[PDB]
Amino acid sequence: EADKPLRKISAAFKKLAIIVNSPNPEVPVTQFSHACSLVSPLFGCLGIAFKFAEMNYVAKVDDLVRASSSISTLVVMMDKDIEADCVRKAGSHTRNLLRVKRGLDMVKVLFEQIIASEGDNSLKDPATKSYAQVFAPHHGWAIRKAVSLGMYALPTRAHLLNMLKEDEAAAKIHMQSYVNSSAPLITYLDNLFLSKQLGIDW
Ligand SMILES: CCCCCCCCCCCCC/C=C/[C@@H](O)[C@H](COP(=O)(O)O)NC(=O)CCCCCCCCCCC
Ligand SMILES: CCCCCCCCCCCCC/C=C/[C@@H](O)[C@H](COP(=O)(O)O)NC(=O)CCCCCCCCCCC
Repeated sequence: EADKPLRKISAAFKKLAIIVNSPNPEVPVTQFSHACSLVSPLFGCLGIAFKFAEMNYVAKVDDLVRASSSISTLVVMMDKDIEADCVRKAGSHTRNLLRVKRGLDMVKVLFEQIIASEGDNSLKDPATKSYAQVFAPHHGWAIRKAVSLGMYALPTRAHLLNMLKEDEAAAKIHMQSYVNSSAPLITYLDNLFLSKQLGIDW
């Protein structure tokens, strides 16, 4: 109890889904960055092959955590970056947010594909399909090929759930929860970008 990462995730993101759906939504950077850090333990359930993905995501979340001590909300964070004209500058808060947002969407589609792929001990199909939908349009060739290689170093479905410390029943519940919770959040984040004419495809 409390060594169950899927449950720390579902709880944290259900709070954010309430904030985002309520009127006049103000998403705190502390609260947002914390929930994003709760995804990081999902790496280290994967092989050593995905340590390049783990470092990149964690580094970006660390930045958002570091930003959370000076910046009030996510909106304020983006506004400050527009005003400093560094939105697309490498390592900026807003740019990291966009990549992190894709990371959340990646987890979402993966959970969706995993739940569907029940009766198959291979994570090859869910992982491949989900990466193709979320990250393939944004990653260069070398990154995409390195990823397809790392797909062979993936654990089995049973072993993933074992390391996540859940049986099939509980896992499918807390995964479906995140999928439900993250959807309005991803939409909210997408809209922050679109409503400010920043785009989301860069
Ligand atoms: C269980 C199935 C796992 C499928 C494989 C997971 C897919 C993650 C592959 C991402 C490779 C990260 C290397 C790419 C780095 C950069 O090119 C970009 C842009 O960075 P910038 O130049 O702006 O500094 N980084 C990203 O797009 C961040 C993506 C990391 C988020 C990964 C989420 C993994 C989802 C959960 C996996 C436990
Ligand atoms: C070390 C790996 C050895 C395998 C080499 C054989 C693989 C066949 C490569 C087929 C050609 C790849 C198609 C080219 C895609 C281009 O769009 C990209 C540039 O766009 P972006 O990456 O941003 O999507 N091509 C590249 O970035 C380089 C293509 C790699 C070609 C083989 C690399 C081997 C280099 C050997 C150097 C001594």
